[PDB]
Amino acid sequence: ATIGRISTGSKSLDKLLGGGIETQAITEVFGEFGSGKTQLAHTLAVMVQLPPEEGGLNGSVMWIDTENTFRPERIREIAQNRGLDPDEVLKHIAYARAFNSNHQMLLVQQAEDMIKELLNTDRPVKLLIVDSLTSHFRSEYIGALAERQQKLAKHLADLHRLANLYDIAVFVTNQVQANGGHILAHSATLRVYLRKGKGGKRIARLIDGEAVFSITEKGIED
Ligand SMILES: Oc1cc2ccccc2cc1O
Repeated sequence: ATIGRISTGSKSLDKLLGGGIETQAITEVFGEFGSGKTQLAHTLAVMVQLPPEEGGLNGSVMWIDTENTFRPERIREIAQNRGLDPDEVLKHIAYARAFNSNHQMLLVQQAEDMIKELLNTDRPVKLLIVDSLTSHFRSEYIGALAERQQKLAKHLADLHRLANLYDIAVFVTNQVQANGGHILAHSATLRVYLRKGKGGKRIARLIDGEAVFSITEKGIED
């Protein structure tokens, strides 16, 4: 398949990304608590449902939530301010809460079944969100870094396999602050560092210029 791109909602961030986040790729956004990673996830879950002329892929979404941070009412707001019907947008987001890191890993295998079911339809899965990818692994494997890295490596390999095999954009969030961070090392296809700037602006930079955007009723925008 050709590489599809999903607009983030911000022209600035899209330019930094070469058009948007890519299918057949894992995009990892990392930054401190409150930097806007989950807002970007919510915005992408709407944008992907637009037609390509508007920066989407007419796609369905699957969302694995590890921190109870998915907000359907926020999806509704972004959808209504992106000219989409909010009910239709929510009907095309499959949502699961991961109870722990092992359940999170099983959910990726379960996601493959729905991906296959929708593959030949007019609304194939085009976006798989894992928010937060690392939170359960970090809490469960305190003092056991080597084992944590083994499990994360398999989890990321599973996500890679889905991105490439089914032409999906995988978007994962990772909280990194004071003294923290192996990030995801070199595993993601693309690492985006997100941070707060003056006056509530958000700033993004590729790791391995800078885009600037705001959180608004449209999700994010310039
Ligand atoms: O109904 C489902 C929703 C999911 C969401 C995320 C990952 C896997 C899922 C599997 C489902 O059957």
